[PDB]
Amino acid sequence: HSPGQAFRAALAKENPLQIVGAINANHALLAQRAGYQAIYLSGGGVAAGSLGLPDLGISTLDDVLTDIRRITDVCPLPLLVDADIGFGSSAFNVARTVKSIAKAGAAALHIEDQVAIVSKEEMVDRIRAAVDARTDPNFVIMARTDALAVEGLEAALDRAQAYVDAGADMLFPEAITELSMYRRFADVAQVPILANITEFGATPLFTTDELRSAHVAMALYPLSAFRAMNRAAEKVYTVLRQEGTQKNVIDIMQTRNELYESINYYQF
Amino acid sequence: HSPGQAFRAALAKENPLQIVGAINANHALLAQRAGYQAIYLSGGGVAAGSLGLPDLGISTLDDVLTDIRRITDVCPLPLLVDADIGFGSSAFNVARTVKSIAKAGAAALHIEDQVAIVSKEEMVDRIRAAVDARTDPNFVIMARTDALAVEGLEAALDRAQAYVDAGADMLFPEAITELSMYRRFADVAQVPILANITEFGATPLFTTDELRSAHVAMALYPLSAFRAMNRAAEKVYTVLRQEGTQKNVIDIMQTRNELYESINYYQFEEKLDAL
Amino acid sequence: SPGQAFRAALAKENPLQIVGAINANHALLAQRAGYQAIYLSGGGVAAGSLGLPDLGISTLDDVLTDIRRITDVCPLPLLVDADIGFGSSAFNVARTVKSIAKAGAAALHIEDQVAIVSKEEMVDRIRAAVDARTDPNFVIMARTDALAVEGLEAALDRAQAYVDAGADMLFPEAITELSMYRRFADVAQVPILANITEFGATPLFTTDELRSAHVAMALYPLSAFRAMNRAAEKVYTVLRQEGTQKNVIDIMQTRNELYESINYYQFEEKL
Amino acid sequence: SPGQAFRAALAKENPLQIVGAINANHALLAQRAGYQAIYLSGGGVAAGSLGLPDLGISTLDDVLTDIRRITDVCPLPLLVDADIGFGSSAFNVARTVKSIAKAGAAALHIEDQVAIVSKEEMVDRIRAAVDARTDPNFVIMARTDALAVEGLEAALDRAQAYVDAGADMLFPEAITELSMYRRFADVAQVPILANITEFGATPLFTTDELRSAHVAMALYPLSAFRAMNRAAEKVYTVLRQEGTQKNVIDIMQTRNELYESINYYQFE
Ligand SMILES: [Mg+2]
Ligand SMILES: [Mg+2]
Ligand SMILES: [Mg+2]
Ligand SMILES: [Mg+2]
Repeated sequence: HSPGQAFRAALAKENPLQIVGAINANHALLAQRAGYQAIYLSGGGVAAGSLGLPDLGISTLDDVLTDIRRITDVCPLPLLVDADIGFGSSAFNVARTVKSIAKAGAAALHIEDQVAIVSKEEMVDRIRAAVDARTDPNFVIMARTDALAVEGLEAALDRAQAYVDAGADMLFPEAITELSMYRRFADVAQVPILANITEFGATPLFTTDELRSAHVAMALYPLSAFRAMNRAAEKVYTVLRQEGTQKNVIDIMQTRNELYESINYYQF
Repeated sequence: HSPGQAFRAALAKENPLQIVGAINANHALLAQRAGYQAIYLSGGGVAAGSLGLPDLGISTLDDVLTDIRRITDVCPLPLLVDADIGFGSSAFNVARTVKSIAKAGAAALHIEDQVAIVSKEEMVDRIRAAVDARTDPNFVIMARTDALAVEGLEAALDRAQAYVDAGADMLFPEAITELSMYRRFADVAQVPILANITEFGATPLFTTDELRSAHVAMALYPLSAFRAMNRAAEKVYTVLRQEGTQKNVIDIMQTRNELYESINYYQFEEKLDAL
Repeated sequence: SPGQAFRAALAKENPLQIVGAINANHALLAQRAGYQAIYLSGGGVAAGSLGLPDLGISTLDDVLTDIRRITDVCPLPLLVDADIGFGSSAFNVARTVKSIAKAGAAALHIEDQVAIVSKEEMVDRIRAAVDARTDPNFVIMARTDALAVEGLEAALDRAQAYVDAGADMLFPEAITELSMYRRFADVAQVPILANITEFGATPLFTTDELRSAHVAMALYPLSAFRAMNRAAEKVYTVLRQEGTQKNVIDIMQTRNELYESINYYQFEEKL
Repeated sequence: SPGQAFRAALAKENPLQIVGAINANHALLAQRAGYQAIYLSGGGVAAGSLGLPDLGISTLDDVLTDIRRITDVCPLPLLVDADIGFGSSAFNVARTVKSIAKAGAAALHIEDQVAIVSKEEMVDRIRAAVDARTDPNFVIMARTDALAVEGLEAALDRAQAYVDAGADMLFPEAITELSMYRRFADVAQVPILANITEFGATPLFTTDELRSAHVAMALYPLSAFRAMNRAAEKVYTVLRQEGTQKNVIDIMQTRNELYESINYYQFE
């Protein structure tokens, strides 16, 4: 079996492929039961959820690898991972990172040019080191760029093909506000484009149909479920503390039968 | 500063002391913000939450340690930990488990007498191996008994005495259904009594006022937040999968500002501004 | 496929010398010395990585850490001592087998240790490991001590049963005569591993002698480790006694040798 | 507390010999040999535990694992090589410092390497490390290679700034004269550590010599490790060339010596 294959196959059977972030192994199983073909391990989520830390580069590759093992050990859905800038700097750092992640169970990962961003060149080597470190060719190397917002469209598209020439299997344009931009990246890069549809950002809540008219090959929802899980956990804590009992929040609680079924308790 | 001292100080300041489970570091910080004085690491939660596996002894000590460090590295609230039966059928194991758990940052832990449960003489030896291994005396060793699920109250009360004698700092009487049962353990054990007020169990949803009348020292809610977290998560998944958009789910989502405040984001930025 | 590389080493070298590597650095020294397969001793993980006696105190986690460190830098197929599966439940053996393979190992062995469990008990453990296996090339070796315990009659029977159960190779403990390995090889009908550790009961059989015995693998679990400790103790002692390490400089690997062994310049080249 | 134990060891021995222990087993050997403090070499974690060069490839997690393994079984206070803090920001330094203490370390040293950062940058790393520390007895050592990179003046200027910033002790590199060590001790006014590693440009100073130079600590980072690698290689080569280890039996630690060092019989 090859998670890299499963991922590439998912984008093939679903367009745009809906990829939802799963904060932990339990939610990965839920996402599966909901019919999702692929999941995501958000870097911001590992920091905020697993570590209770802001997304300021305090988490480490190890924190990330732990969640990949937990998730991919029980959930077979191909897992797309946020590998940031490689957590290292040199070629062997990017390589060790890419191999670690793949070995942990990932199906794909994405590295970004955000140092402002790095030069086209340096990002080109970063991608080469990533592609070179890859053992399974089906493993997906995604290149995330923020050049559009930094250097402008022209420079953005230039990097696009540059990154693709280096071997990036897919592109991840960040902070896009207009579908047009997606079609352009698709027309130039000519590789599966990913639309990050996260909430409370500068991007509109595009629907799968809208994203399709723009040629988007993947629709990402990084923290969607996490944001809802926090609001509900907070409600439980709040009510329990005020009322001295959780009686009035039982109705918003997943039942046992539900928990057991989501984790195949009975089966064991 | 000791976490064990913090746990004990929490008890003296809140009676009964509400101890809520936090499935991860983020929720621990939420619990702290909600005003709680102590938190809990559920073994069933590590299994089902962190591993997505059933609570059937599949999780290892390492899975637990990882969650203990993550939680206690960012949240100062004393953490009570479910050490199951000691992770290891050997006395050596129990000792290494106790020391490792404390080192990971826990303030307390509870070890149980399950094998059906083991005999008194048996449980008494596990308790002794744990108290022996403990380096910091303030670190709490709570003794949990599941006798009430297959035995009568009297039988359960008997063990309670033997457990305390071995060195058990506190008692965790499982499956109690009558307020008076708590009172009897409190009067026989002579040490703080914890009441597991988890949902969908044989134990009624007793209120803090009810438990207080029964002389209960701690009120435990092991997976409460976790259960509501799962439902809401699923809701988002289902809708997003049916309507190809999360638009109709925005209203039940924690806002960016709320997320940032819970993890002290602005505070980190402040320190940078300072430089 | 690490399992595929392990089987190819078996076919290429007969008997195949499998030396223990206490850590990633020694795995590279072994590789540079020409070895085709290495070993991760469970007794090594306890005494070396944890400083604890080999009495069941280490956990699967301690072992997975060493497997990753070793396989993340050394490509040689690694045979791992998995004891009895770490746990007691078929779920534990399966989770252990998968974990070990995922960590990067090429093979592992499990024993009928509880006195030894019953044949049926072991057979189930083996079946559990074989079914948990994802890569059919990943090797599952069955270690047994039936000979000493229950005698040859029962031992030879367990052997066949283990093989019928799915064991790719056999690791029969307590053998002191080549004629006995020969017998075990004929019965089992799968590669036999001979444990040539020192300070034990088994003679220090040579690769030639083992070959004449139909032995497929020669294992040296702690050999390098034993020597590294005596040398280390020597440095600690002299330095403490004399207030300088001047007189032990001659038994030390130089910095150039260390750099060379880990390919220092090829990395700095990338940088 | 380990920090208390480290300072107690320093108070009772002059200079305090601190030998590196590559793993838990060697920590125990150092202990049986009479040492009162041991060290976890950063280059040792890389070359020994990871089989990689000391070029910034190891992560904080690799170091932490070794600290726990060693300190869980050996009570001798452990001085840890925290490199530059395993991160670029003060947040990384704080997380690194707390994690290392939590793992069981008694003290750590952080350096000004990047070329070296400006005096001001190092002053900030130290301040973050000092602020992150929860137990004042836990030692924060400042390591500097400014002597070789910038010269005497810059080195002494940095030293004083480092002490003013909160560094409990100083680890000045590249000193080749006992007389210069005295100068650093006099200007810095905090315990000075002298690195007596082999095959470098520095002399193999005896403890009596270091004492005359007012040196408070003598460090032997990989001494045992070096000898262990030569012996191990010897076994590997002879066994490969002769087809048996009969001829290297005489350089092997016996089963009883091993059992004795790990207290086998006691557990039994
Ligand atoms: Mg990210
Ligand atoms: Mg439990
Ligand atoms: Mg073994
Ligand atoms: Mg270093």
